[PDB]
Amino acid sequence: TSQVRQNYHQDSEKAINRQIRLELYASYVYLSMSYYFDRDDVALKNFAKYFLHQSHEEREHAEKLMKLQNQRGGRIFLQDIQKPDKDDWESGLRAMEKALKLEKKVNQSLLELHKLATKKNDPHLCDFIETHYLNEQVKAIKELGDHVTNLRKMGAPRSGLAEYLFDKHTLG
Amino acid sequence: TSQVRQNYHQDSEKAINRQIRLELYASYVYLSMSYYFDRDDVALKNFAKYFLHQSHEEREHAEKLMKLQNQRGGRIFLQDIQKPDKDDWESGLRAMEKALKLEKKVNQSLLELHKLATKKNDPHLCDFIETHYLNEQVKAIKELGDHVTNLRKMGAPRSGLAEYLFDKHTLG
Amino acid sequence: TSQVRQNYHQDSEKAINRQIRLELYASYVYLSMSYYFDRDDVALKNFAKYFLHQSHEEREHAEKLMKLQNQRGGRIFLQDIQKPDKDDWESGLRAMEKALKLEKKVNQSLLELHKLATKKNDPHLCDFIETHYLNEQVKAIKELGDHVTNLRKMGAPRSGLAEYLFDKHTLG
Amino acid sequence: TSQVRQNYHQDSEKAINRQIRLELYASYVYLSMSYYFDRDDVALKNFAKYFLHQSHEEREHAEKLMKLQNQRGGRIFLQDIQKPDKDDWESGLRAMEKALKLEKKVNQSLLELHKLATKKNDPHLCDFIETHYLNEQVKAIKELGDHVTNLRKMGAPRSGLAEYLFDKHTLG
Amino acid sequence: TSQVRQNYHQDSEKAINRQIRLELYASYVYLSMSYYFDRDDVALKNFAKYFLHQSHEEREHAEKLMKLQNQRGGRIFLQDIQKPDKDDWESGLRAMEKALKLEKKVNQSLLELHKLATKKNDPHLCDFIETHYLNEQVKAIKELGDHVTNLRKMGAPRSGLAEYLFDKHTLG
Amino acid sequence: TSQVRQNYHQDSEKAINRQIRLELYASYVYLSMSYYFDRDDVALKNFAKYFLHQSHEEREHAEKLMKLQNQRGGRIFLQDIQKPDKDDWESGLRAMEKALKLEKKVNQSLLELHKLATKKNDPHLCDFIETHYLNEQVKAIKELGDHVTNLRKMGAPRSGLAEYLFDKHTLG
Ligand SMILES: [Fe+3]
Ligand SMILES: [Fe+3]
Ligand SMILES: [Fe+3]
Ligand SMILES: [Fe+3]
Ligand SMILES: [Fe+3]
Ligand SMILES: [Fe+3]
Ligand SMILES: [Mg+2]
Ligand SMILES: [Mg+2]
Ligand SMILES: [Mg+2]
Ligand SMILES: [Mg+2]
Ligand SMILES: [Mg+2]
Ligand SMILES: [Mg+2]
Ligand SMILES: [Mg+2]
Repeated sequence: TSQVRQNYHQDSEKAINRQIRLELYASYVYLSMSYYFDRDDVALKNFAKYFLHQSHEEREHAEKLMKLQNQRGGRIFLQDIQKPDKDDWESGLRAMEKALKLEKKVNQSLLELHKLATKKNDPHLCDFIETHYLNEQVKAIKELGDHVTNLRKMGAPRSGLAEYLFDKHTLG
Repeated sequence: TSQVRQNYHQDSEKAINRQIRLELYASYVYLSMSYYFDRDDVALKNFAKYFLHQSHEEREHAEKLMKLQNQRGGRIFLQDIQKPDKDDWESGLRAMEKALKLEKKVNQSLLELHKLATKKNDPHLCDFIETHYLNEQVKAIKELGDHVTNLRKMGAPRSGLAEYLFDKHTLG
Repeated sequence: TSQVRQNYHQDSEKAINRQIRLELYASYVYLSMSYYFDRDDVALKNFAKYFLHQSHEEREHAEKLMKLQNQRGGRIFLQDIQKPDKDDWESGLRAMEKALKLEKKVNQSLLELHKLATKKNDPHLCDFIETHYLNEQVKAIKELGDHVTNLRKMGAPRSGLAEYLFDKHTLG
Repeated sequence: TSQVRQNYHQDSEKAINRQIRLELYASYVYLSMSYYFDRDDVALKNFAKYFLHQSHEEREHAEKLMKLQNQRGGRIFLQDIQKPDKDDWESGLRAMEKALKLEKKVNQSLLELHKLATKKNDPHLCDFIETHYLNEQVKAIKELGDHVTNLRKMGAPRSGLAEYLFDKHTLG
Repeated sequence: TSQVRQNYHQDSEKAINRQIRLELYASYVYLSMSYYFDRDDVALKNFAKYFLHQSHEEREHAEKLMKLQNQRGGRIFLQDIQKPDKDDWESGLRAMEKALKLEKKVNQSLLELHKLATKKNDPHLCDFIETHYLNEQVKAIKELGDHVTNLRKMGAPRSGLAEYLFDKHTLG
Repeated sequence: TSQVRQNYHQDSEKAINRQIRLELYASYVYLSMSYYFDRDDVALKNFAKYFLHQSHEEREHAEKLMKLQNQRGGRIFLQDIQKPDKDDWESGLRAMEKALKLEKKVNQSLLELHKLATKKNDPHLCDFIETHYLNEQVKAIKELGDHVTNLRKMGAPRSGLAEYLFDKHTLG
């Protein structure tokens, strides 16, 4: 047992490792999306920037969990980071929709982790999740919803005009 | 066939995708190393900062290869990123030795990529590898060797004093 | 033989004069395109500015090759600069498509020039081409492809709205 | 007929196209001259700079004419730009004498264009030529005459010392 | 074998040692030339400064090769630095001519080294030579040629006036 | 006989030339030492910086003697500069001991030069040696002794820790 460990259940430790993995996966999905918009045959530079920024943010999310794991005297164990589910993300709209789905999946995981932390009477871990993750998820999901809504209302994905103008005026 | 594609062999395109995967793997190994050093029972904060920096550098290396693939009109295909070979890196000295081994494996891959680009008379690709990668590897390898040497001569990994003082005076 | 000449094949020397001519020709093509967009019946001022910038860049590319010819002790022989293929470039999208084609033609010549320098074991000339020309071409080709893509997806050149908006938001 | 066209004779329009070609030609002559003085066996760097500056000015003279043609609703038609009459310009003195002859030839063209504009009662074209071109030509011709006179009086082009000191003290 | 060594042929190692020696020799030749112009019976202070500057640059060239040797895990072996071939360099012109000959000899050596690096499939070493040495040689040879040409055209070496004025206006 | 020459014995002139050679030799020994410390299997960057500084200082010492020779109207005759006695300097301690031995050998030579200048009643030369050399040697010798002493008392060359810590704390 680590000399620092106190009130940290092994199940919470193991779940924090799985969340680190999910954060690294979300980073990889966004990196994929970013470079999809960087293709010469897609060429939406502000979509590309947006998703790259998101990819770097997910890596910070992962790193803060790894720090947490050591702060609590848990031990990080890493697994493969699986490739994202698509290579071609189809359109600005379709990528935003997949991102929305991803953020809701990461949120579900965080809510299940918080439910475990509660059952294990770990208020430090509860506060960690609430403070650093849960409102970040709500804000992300809201933003992505707003983006989907505007793209759909503008006529996307069939209107390439819509996606060009959203790139410039919302993401730019 | 992409409208931008010119003098870019399918074999080179595939080789760039393998290289992207390896850069992302290298990022992952360093991220693992960094947080090993952040454990309470290891506690070498500058080893931790050093390897986190390397992790971020390797992500940049991957991103630049992704940019190149699109510049040349190739198509990015991402794969699962393999977990690192170790979960526990044993000591500062042993981490730096493994890092040296990693950078030589990445260099070898880049040298093989260059031989391929040479065979396919792709001077743009040769220059990209030279300009952005090959000297970066030579400097990384030499620095890691220098660190290994100092750690050994100081008495590591036997001397916890040695790793402490190297962490302060070299990596701090 | 010039007192400075060393390792500089006569065939290279002649190839360099042909390249000078082609860079001057590309400057003239871009000049022509620029002033087409300045017509009152076309009136896309950022297309005009974009192509004038490209014309001046190609003049600089020619001058750098002239400097190189003298650096190596070759002798410059200039020839008539041929008029561009068109007077009327039809639309923004069609001009961008013609420019892409021109940049791939220029790139092909440079690659043939590099092949010759490699066959003649002239690494100074290889480096000159790589350092100053090949990646400039790859960047210009990628930019033009991105531009063509955007204009297409916006609905050009049928859509005089698409070219107006691209002029403002991308080239502005 | 262009919607902007007013009081602009077809003969003047064609005369403007002829002037554009001649200004481009003059740009090319000066370009050739500049890089002759850059040769290792000539090596007069300020002669080289002086004629490059002149070459760029002539390009601006061409561009301003292209702008004028579109301002008036004429249509630009570009032609082959003929190579200069010499490859080797012999000396600083002899290049200055040929430049003097060039600027007088250009001035004669502009005077004929002015006569035409006068005959066609085109006061806007008369003023354009007077304002932007005729005194620029009188200034250029006086300077080149001054320079030839100094070179002669110093003992060029047989005195390599004369050209060296003129390069330093006048063109520097 | 050094722990850092990778893809570094022993023949390339040995050739880099010989180049270090040639760079140190070029430094010594320029030091000799410098102080020749510092003699009371020659007294051209700007020739003296010129060649001293060149002497210090050659030492930097040597040092960067020694750094390269260690970066690659080669081992520096030094030999005597032979005295330059003259004690009295005769004139400004004659020294510039000997310097030109020296720079062409150093360039030949670098081109032979690059040919060895190519045959040994060492693209790092190729890039090192191209990036840091080959254009430095071309520029040096061109400058020295230009200097010889002007001195000859001015009347040197028989005109001490020529050498005095070149000292002041070109080298000063 | 130089027009400036006064009270300057032929024996002193020859002795100054021997001294120039020895200063250049000292520069070369330090350059060797510096890059021994830059090897990956030695890796003491501040020992490397220290000895490179000394190398540059000794080149300045040589240059000032060359200036003196010309000031007094003597004639510089340069000789082959002997390679240093060692290729491998073994350790920080052993390098500093060899450096101490070198500086005493250079001092001895300067003291012999001074005895000669005294015998020949050349007070200018006596003052030059005193002013510019003798105290510089006494300070160099004392500093090197101080370094040797510290390295020995710390446990070098046995303790790689000792040389590490001296490199950081004294030479850094
Ligand atoms: Fe996240
Ligand atoms: Fe990398
Ligand atoms: Fe070009
Ligand atoms: Fe003009
Ligand atoms: Fe050199
Ligand atoms: Fe000294
Ligand atoms: Mg709270
Ligand atoms: Mg190459
Ligand atoms: Mg361009
Ligand atoms: Mg002019
Ligand atoms: Mg009037
Ligand atoms: Mg290169
Ligand atoms: Mg006294």
